[PDB]
Amino acid sequence: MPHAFKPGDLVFAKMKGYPHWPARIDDIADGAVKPPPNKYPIFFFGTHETAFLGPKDLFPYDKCKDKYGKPNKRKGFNEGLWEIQNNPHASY
Repeated sequence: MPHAFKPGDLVFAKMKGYPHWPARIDDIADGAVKPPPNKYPIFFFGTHETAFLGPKDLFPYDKCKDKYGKPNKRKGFNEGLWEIQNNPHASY
């Protein structure tokens, strides 16, 4: 059975106006800004932007990569596809 999301989990994350995007649940560094309640810091591969999202917008990477893990014209998407497959836990 599924668990709650945790830092390091790999997802496709959905934001309005954007395709489902390769991302991870980030950790929160000591002294860094915390997200609102029931939100997670989502690091977007390729663009390297962070947003605060709830689970409604988070799709598991392994289960959903066949649907969402295809090249896309948006800037940074294909770099992000490379990152999530080849070094998703690196420092960016």
